[PDB]
Amino acid sequence: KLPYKVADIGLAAWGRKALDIAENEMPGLMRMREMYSASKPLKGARIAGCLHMTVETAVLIETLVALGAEVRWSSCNIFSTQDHAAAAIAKAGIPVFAWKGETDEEYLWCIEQTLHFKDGPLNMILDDGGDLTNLIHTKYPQLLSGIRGISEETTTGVHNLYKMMSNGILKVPAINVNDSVTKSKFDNLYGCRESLIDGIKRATDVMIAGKVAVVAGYGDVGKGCAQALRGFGARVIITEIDPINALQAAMEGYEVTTMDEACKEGNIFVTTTGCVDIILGRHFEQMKDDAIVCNIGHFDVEIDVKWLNENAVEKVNIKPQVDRYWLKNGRRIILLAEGRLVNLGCAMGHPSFVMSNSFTNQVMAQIELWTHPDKYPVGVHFLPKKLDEAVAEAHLGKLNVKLTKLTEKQAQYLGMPINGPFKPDHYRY
Amino acid sequence: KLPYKVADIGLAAWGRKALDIAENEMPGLMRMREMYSASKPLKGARIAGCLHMTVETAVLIETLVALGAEVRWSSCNIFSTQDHAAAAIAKAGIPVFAWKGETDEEYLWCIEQTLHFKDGPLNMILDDGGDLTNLIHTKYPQLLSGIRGISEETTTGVHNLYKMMSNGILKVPAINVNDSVTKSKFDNLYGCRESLIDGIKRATDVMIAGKVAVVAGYGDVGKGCAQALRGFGARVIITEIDPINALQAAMEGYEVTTMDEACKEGNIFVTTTGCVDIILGRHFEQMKDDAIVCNIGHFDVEIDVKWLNENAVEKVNIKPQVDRYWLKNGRRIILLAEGRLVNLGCAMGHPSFVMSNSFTNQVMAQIELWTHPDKYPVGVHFLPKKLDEAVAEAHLGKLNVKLTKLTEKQAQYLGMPINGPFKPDHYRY
Amino acid sequence: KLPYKVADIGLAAWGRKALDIAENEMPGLMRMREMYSASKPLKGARIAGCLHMTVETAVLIETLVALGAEVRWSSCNIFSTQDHAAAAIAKAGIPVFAWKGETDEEYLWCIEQTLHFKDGPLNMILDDGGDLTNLIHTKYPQLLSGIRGISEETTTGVHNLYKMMSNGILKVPAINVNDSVTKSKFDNLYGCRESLIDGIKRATDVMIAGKVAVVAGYGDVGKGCAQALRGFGARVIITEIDPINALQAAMEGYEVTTMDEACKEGNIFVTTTGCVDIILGRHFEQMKDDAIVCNIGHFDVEIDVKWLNENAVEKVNIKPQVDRYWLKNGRRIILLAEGRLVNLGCAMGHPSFVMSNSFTNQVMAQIELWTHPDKYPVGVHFLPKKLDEAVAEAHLGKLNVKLTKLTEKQAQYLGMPINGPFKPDHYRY
Amino acid sequence: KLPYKVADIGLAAWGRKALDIAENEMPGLMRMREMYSASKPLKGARIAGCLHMTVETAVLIETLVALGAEVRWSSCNIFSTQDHAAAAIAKAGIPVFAWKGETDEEYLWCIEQTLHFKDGPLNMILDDGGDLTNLIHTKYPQLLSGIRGISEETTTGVHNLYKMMSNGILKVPAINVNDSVTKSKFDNLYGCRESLIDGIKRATDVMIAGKVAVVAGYGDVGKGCAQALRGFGARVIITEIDPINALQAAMEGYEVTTMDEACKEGNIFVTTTGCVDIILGRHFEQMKDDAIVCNIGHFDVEIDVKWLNENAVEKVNIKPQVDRYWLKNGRRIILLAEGRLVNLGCAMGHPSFVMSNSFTNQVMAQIELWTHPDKYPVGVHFLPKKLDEAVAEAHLGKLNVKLTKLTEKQAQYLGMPINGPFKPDHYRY
Ligand SMILES: NC(=O)c1ccc[n+]([C@@H]2O[C@H](COP(=O)([O-])OP(=O)(O)OC[C@H]3O[C@@H](n4cnc5c(N)ncnc54)[C@H](O)[C@@H]3O)[C@@H](O)[C@H]2O)c1
Ligand SMILES: NC(=O)c1ccc[n+]([C@@H]2O[C@H](COP(=O)([O-])OP(=O)(O)OC[C@H]3O[C@@H](n4cnc5c(N)ncnc54)[C@H](O)[C@@H]3O)[C@@H](O)[C@H]2O)c1
Ligand SMILES: NC(=O)c1ccc[n+]([C@@H]2O[C@H](COP(=O)([O-])OP(=O)(O)OC[C@H]3O[C@@H](n4cnc5c(N)ncnc54)[C@H](O)[C@@H]3O)[C@@H](O)[C@H]2O)c1
Ligand SMILES: NC(=O)c1ccc[n+]([C@@H]2O[C@H](COP(=O)([O-])OP(=O)(O)OC[C@H]3O[C@@H](n4cnc5c(N)ncnc54)[C@H](O)[C@@H]3O)[C@@H](O)[C@H]2O)c1
Ligand SMILES: O=c1[nH]cnc2c1ncn2[C@@H]1O[C@H](CO)[C@@H](O)[C@H]1O
Ligand SMILES: O=c1[nH]cnc2c1ncn2[C@@H]1O[C@H](CO)[C@@H](O)[C@H]1O
Ligand SMILES: O=c1[nH]cnc2c1ncn2[C@@H]1O[C@H](CO)[C@@H](O)[C@H]1O
Ligand SMILES: O=c1[nH]cnc2c1ncn2[C@@H]1O[C@H](CO)[C@@H](O)[C@H]1O
Ligand code: NA
Ligand code: NA
Ligand code: NA
Ligand code: NA
Repeated sequence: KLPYKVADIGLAAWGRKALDIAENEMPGLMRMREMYSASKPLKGARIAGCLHMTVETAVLIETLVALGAEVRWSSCNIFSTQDHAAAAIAKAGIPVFAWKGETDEEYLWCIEQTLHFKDGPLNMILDDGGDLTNLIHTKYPQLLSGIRGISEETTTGVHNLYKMMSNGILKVPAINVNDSVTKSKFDNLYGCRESLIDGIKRATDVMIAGKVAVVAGYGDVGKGCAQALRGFGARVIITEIDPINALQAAMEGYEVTTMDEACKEGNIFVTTTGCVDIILGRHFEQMKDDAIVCNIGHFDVEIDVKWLNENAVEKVNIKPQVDRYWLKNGRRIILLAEGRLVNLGCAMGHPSFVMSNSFTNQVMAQIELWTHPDKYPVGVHFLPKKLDEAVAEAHLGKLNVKLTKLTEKQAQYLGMPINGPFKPDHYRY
Repeated sequence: KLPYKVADIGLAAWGRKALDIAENEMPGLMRMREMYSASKPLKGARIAGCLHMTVETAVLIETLVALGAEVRWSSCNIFSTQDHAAAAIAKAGIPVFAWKGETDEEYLWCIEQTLHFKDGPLNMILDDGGDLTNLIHTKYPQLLSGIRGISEETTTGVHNLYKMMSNGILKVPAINVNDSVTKSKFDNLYGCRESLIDGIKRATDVMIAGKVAVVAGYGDVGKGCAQALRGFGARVIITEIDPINALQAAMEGYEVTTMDEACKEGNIFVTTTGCVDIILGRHFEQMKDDAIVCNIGHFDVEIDVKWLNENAVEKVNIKPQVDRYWLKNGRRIILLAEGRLVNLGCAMGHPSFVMSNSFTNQVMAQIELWTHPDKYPVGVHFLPKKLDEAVAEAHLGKLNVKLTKLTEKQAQYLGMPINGPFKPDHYRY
Repeated sequence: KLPYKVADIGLAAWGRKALDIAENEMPGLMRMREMYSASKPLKGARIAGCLHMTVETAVLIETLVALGAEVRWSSCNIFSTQDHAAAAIAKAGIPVFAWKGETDEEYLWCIEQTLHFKDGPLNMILDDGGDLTNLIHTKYPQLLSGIRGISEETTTGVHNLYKMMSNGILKVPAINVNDSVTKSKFDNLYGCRESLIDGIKRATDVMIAGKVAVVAGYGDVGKGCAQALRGFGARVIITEIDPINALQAAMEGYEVTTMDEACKEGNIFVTTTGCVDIILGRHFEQMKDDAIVCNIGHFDVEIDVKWLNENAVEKVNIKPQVDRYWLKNGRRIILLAEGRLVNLGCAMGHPSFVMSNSFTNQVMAQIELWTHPDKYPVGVHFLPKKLDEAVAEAHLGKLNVKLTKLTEKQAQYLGMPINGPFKPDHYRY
Repeated sequence: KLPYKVADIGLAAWGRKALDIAENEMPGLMRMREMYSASKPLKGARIAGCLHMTVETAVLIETLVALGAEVRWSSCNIFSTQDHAAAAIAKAGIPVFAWKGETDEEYLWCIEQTLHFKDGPLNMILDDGGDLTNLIHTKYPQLLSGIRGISEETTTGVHNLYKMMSNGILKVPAINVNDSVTKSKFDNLYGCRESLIDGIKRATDVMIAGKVAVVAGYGDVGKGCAQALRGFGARVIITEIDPINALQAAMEGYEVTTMDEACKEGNIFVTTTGCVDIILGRHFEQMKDDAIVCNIGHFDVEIDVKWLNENAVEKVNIKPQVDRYWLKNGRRIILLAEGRLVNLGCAMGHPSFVMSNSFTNQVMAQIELWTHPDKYPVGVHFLPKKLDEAVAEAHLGKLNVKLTKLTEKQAQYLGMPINGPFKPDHYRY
């Protein structure tokens, strides 16, 4: 029935001011507007969005609409919504169901309000984390035959997509947006490099300099976190299950040990694994007084937050999403955002510039699926490298980067199109 | 007349939460309390405090008090007070006069409230920037001979103490706390390394990576700001007048040029000079669209905000302390905190750990002035190197540092006492 | 006829001392010895090697032999051979045809002496740069039917392999060793990070701090070079044809412009493109006095060295592989190793630890091709990821890295073998 | 008696090549020549020089000479002389006594040759480490009153000048050149940042990346060595006695602990303390296999080489200045340069650019002492800040730095002369 549902529509004006500033920071999305506003390649699309409802996401949403699509939106995390952002989208006349600090039930509710449009069920999915994807496959399968495609933002979501596919249970063609190079090596890496510390700082205002910081996982996210921490004068310790990642981290000058060891040394703990059971009771019990513990992976499964609730003598809320626990042993643990995504949970997520790479990849994927479905049979697909290169290209102007153009002789020497793609498929950048 | 004036005494319970956390990050101040809470060296002291009313200052104030002093407090900047810290201090029955967003009229009023104690006038000054010092020399000279001592926090205020002495204005002994090693080369350096980005990020959420950031000045504050922005992937340009500082910046891989040049290139501008007329009209008319401009030196004379107010077509307020000016060239300038301290004005200032160095120096200074008048004629003095080292030593344990101890044979060889000082008076660290 | 041909067999003892020290640095190669010395998986193999004849290569050579193979060796660069290393191999009784400062004819000669063994023609190729591969395909095709496989070390060599294959002209199955992750993200990246500056320093002893350094190309090699230069206080400028690489470099805080621009600013120039025509006459003529110019890509085609020889007023040899040119314009250019590989040309190549990753990959490839030819039809192949992970694993012990082992529950959550591989094929690390 | 003594006068033509190059990296020294070659301020000076006989010193010597001085030279370390630099200086008709690999007997002989000029005894000392100073005070006191001045290069020698004064031993005015800002905080810092790794690499070709490097001391030399090893991916542990330096290292993300602890962890050991008994038997018996041990502080008392010589089962010489000791535990220690200066002993010392700062200070000191005796009583003096800044200014242009110029209004505001000094005497930079 409702046109939207947000925390306070009164925050619309401020949101709009924030949207204005962010647009000017997001040239990938803006170029998409220049190119495709007239031709409206998305007319007919009915896109249900499940993705952190922030200022950046607002710019993506309004890009989808300018491209002719109908869009309904919900956040993919109970803490991540930026209320002023949601307000602006709602006031603009776009159905959005999102607010900071939802309950687990308000969460599923919001998502369901994205499923039905004036003209019928949804026919495109833009998902971050697999939640909207899974909800349709298991709760509303009858809607699967009317969906042309899914595009998936984050590494956990795509992981799930692969597992669905190899189990025969995926029924809609899916583009893996996470593993666009202009996503995974930008958003995951440099985004977290700037938003992790933001989140810790806003929550706790602790000094990084002189701390021991333990980062679990050294993939794209863990790389960015580690480097951000080291940059501020923290001594950074890494844990890893993958020998290749571990050698990388050792070659960069980090000590790489087990959580079972590092729990006794760290003052700050950051989980980036995307895997269950990373920081447990046995670890909490050995930590230094006032350890800070927070997770940055997509789901809050990495930290045993239940163990704290059940086993602490004392639990004091310092403020929204900041909890201080007193244990049997007389020491305290500070826990951030109840173990959910700390950058989005306790701050404002990645900054808008890098998000423009992510969101540009999303737009192209939506066009690709909507306009070229034949290209995309049931399964999980990458964007072509030429498009990947295009998104990066689109962001060079704003940083005043001058790109070298190959001469004809050069292109022939390298046996390469003068216009790219400039790399083979297996290139790792 | 008021027993205190704050924004909201209701914020006192949160404030106390914040204080409990802070104390645990501030072993220096705590060592001071466990050492002198019994003997009460500041028995009889009446300290008037003009210094940013933050959580960190709260802990400082309570240290003073537990050491027997009576204290009355105001903030030394109009935007830097933390309301919950102020409230927690007022709730504890300590007269404080401070809130975020005072007018210039209210600012002077607050400093005035600190002059008079039930038992007569102030006999001690603790100052950051020298406004309290100037006010009593300029406007209340009859109180001068009743004041035993001044301790001064910051580069600007300490510079002013030097000018006053050499002009025969200064009528009270002063201690130069800024130029303690454990202050200048820690709080100035590492403090700003963490709190500059925090201010920019909270205000604007801009991405540092890929930007050109121009840092005016490369003293202690400049070094820290530059390193911070470098660390996140900004390309940093420095301006300097001092050939030594200039050569230092160059040897660290920073381009050094003039504002005249650099204003055409920067996306972000931080002044750190302590000097007037750093960024002017001619710089502004040449800046890239949406250039972010802010100041981190003690007073707001570095950026010609006057020029923006008189010349802009339109000033749009974004949120407290964030303004977007539209210029006659069609470009926009984002100014933070009306050109006042960005870290304190837009974030939370330095974290508590580093403030513990500065504040421990502050406490020792008060003790030295009040307990040992005879040692300090009218002039500007440094704390002894012995105490300077003590401050450092007192933060070691919290970080799990194991300092080495000279053997007798080594001490003999180096010709120093086993227990310090370990460095000649001219040592630069 | 000859058993070997080296600069001076008298350098054998010193070489052996150097080999002893390096073994202890190369656990990948040593584990290969433990595992396979008894079973001799390479008995019957007749491996012709064309790869820089350094201490590290010596350890690989003796690993091949311990694994049962017959080996004959030549260097793949006229300047790269380490004479004491070649001496040790020769004195050990292994046919080696290698010495520092060969002529272009002595070079082809050496390579040809690797082709024939006591029992017949060669049947395995271990190549770095495609030279031995190409020589057989075009000069001695009659030997192609008796070769089981090729393994290729460097990015230029594999590029060529791909071009051969898609032109129908490759006739032997080839493993791409370069693009093992434990090669490309280690050897290319961290190797050059340490050997580029080594090479510049030994040649010229210049101060990096305060210089402008221009690095052409920002792939694996360019990444390592850039970071090494920046680490010493050089201001680093990057050129690139690939938008993705360019954005990476901009996001790390480097200025990215064209050579046409950078030629006027740089004091040091490093080419890492693997492409022709990077630094030309038009560039040389605009460079600062005493610019240093050197190449680190596989072939000496990147710098127009002919243009210098033809157009300089004056050419003075400072010492082996160090040339100083005086131009028409009165300024000087310093050119390193006549434009050939500077790390190997003017120093000692990558250090032995990282080379162990490279060489371990080589050994596995040789075993793979020799022992499992059916697995490898004509074409270009990667090592399986499980083997890639094995090489990294083999190096963890020596750095005292402790790797986390997945629990059963965890492995099931991630839907992954408890033992790896832990990453999908498209992962970029 | 000899007009000079060098290893080979035949190396003079290469040496001159090296000199031509060096001069171009040393604008400070050149400025000095273009300024004073006419007026000849050192007319009548007879400077005896004891300072590492390197290319850089050659340029220094020639500057002195062109300024009218007569000069006789010896090296201040047995392994640091560069034979071609020595030869080029001897060929130019300047008495020098210096070669790489002197015995202790030859070392003292060489210093002796510098005392007597055709016109009678030396009237000026230019010293690095204080051996020339000690020798004339201890053994030739009758020459004392004939000497006008001493200028002293290094921390150790300058420390000794302080001890001699405070013991009433020092009978000549001395200038403390080390503690020039443009010296200590450049040559000590950035010099070692480049020349430490060069020494290790030339000697051993070990990989820094992934190693644990232990750095004893964290003064200016320690800071530079630590940064260098960090930059290449070593994990660096610091030891310190000074709580200030210790806290600094901690705030930069380095673990700080004791040698007693750290000797069990390090792969590489650099002493920087200037102090005796840093690495002892108990450290050696606990080190990892093939630990590399070296010293970069001025004399060789930091590592107990005596212990290794008496206790090792077997010492294998590898090449000049590289020894591998076999221990009774079966492990090996690699000692560099018999525990003497590793950068100068195993490589080429600092590059010429930074030496130009130190040497320009050296020249100004000689000018000040010789031209203005009246200004300098017996004691230890600093150069004025004005000259300190001049040195810096003189290196700016070569780096294309544009220093800003205070307007009159700013200078008035800051209360300083437009042309400096820009900093109070206590400023630490
Ligand atoms: N804005 C954000 O907060 C943000 C950004 C992007 C991605 N993510 C999420 O972050 C997580 C990681 O993303 P990524 O791109 O770095 O993925 P990734 O695949 O690169 O994985 C990180 C690493 O975790 C390691 N790991 C797994 N289990 C481990 C264990 N038990 N102990 C230690 N290490 C372990 C793996 O070896 C892997 O290298 C995912 O959940 C992803 O969706 C969050
Ligand atoms: N938390 C904070 O915000 C904080 C912390 C410490 C001090 N400060 C303030 O920051 C300012 C700088 O402090 P500092 O301790 O680094 O002082 P400093 O003297 O070490 O550094 C200031 C530098 O600015 C340079 N400079 C002066 N005028 C200039 C001009 N016109 N253009 C370019 N460079 C110029 C000077 O050469 C000097 O090197 C002072 O006002 C100080 O009180 C703020
Ligand atoms: N020991 C060594 O010296 C050593 C080590 C490994 C590789 N190599 C050689 O180094 C070269 C590069 O290796 P890599 O692994 O970094 O390869 P890479 O494919 O990562 O390429 C480097 C980059 O060069 C860029 N490029 C190409 N033409 C250009 C041009 N005209 N201007 C600017 N940029 C241009 C490409 O965009 C690419 O990103 C190859 O020749 C390789 O064989 C040498
Ligand atoms: N080119 C070169 O090789 C070069 C350059 C400059 C100076 N030096 C020499 O290097 C040495 C260090 O020089 P600096 O200028 O850094 O002096 P510094 O006083 O700044 O640093 C020495 C540091 O060592 C610490 N220390 C002393 N004894 C120690 C111990 N037992 N354990 C741990 N730490 C200890 C001291 O606290 C001090 O901080 C001196 O001998 C100096 O002459 C060599
Ligand atoms: O500010 C933001 N707005 C929207 N999405 C964001 C922001 N910051 C990070 N992510 C996204 O969150 C995913 C994990 O769920 C990441 O993959 C990232 O793309
Ligand atoms: O969090 C804080 N609380 C209180 N004072 C602070 C904080 N951060 C920085 N300063 C102080 O502000 C002065 C400049 O006016 C600096 O000298 C610094 O010590
Ligand atoms: O010290 C070395 N010994 C042998 N090969 C080396 C060394 N350093 C680098 N390379 C190799 O040279 C290739 C380019 O021809 C690189 O790919 C690298 O693996
Ligand atoms: O290349 C060089 N030539 C000459 N002296 C040098 C060089 N590098 C460092 N030092 C000098 O050696 C002293 C320690 O004995 C240092 O003070 C430094 O200035
Ligand atoms: Na954001
Ligand atoms: Na704070
Ligand atoms: Na090597
Ligand atoms: Na040198």
